Amino acid sequence: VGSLNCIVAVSQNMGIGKNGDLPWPPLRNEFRYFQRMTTTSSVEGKQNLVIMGKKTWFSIPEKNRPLKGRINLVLSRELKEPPQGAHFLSRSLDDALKLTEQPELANKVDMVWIVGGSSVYKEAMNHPGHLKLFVTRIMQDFESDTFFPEIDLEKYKLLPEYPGVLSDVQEEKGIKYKFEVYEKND
Ligand SMILES: NC(=O)C1=CN([C@@H]2O[C@H](COP(=O)(O)OP(=O)(O)OC[C@H]3O[C@@H](n4cnc5c(N)ncnc54)[C@H](OP(=O)(O)O)[C@@H]3O)[C@@H](O)[C@H]2O)C=CC1
Ligand SMILES: Nc1nc(N)c2nc(CNc3ccc(C(=O)N[C@@H](CCCNC(=O)c4ccccc4C(=O)O)C(=O)O)cc3)cnc2n1
Repeated sequence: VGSLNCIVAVSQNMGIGKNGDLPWPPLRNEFRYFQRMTTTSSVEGKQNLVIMGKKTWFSIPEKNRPLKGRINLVLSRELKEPPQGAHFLSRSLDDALKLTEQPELANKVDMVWIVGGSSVYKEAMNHPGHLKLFVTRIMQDFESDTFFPEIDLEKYKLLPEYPGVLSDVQEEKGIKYKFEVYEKND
């Protein structure tokens, strides 16, 4: 279909979260991009699937829930039913994908995106396969409580250029960030 894409925004300090929210002021072009990648499908007829954790689902305003133009999928080991507005519940990343394969998720599912969080990016990586890491490098410190799982990066390729990805350092709201994409076929 599509390959395990991971999409994360990192602060220099390796922070991704802080009290169920973002280590930084919301940055709208970074949001538009995020929207861009995860929704956008070439196969016709098919949606992308975004796999996300309990605390990530919840950070996202009710208002944009479930994310417009993507099958929303939630990972929790505690709810019984999936959070409202949210399309599936899956106790673990191995079954999230089994489901894809399952009967109706089959013809529909085009790519699958890992929006996070921590143990989800944690399950991801540690998979043998075609994984591309879409990394947004917020080039500032923000005190955060939740962090990026570190990637043995001698095992990834840093593509200099990616299809539709800005390659020069971007500056919104006095903040400065840059996009890099990583690969691995292990
Ligand atoms: N800035 C960015 O790019 C990103 C920021 N964020 C932010 O970072 C923080 C997210 O907090 P974090 O603790 O990472 O929480 P997550 O939202 O990733 O947690 C999802 C919940 O789901 C469960 N879960 C997670 N991984 C798995 C798994 N592999 N199998 C089953 N259940 C799983 C855990 O809950 P249970 O007890 O249900 O198992 C966890 O509580 C918030 O600040 C959020 O806004 C998140 C993603 C990207
Ligand atoms: N790289 C990258 N990777 C990630 N995994 C990632 N994860 C998060 C996780 N926490 C959230 C919180 C909110 C939303 C959300 O709300 N989602 C909308 C975006 C619409 C844009 N909304 C705006 O910011 C906005 C608001 C008003 C006017 C203009 C805009 C705009 O985007 O220009 C959508 O459809 O995807 C998503 C994730 C945050 N940042 C990330 N960055």
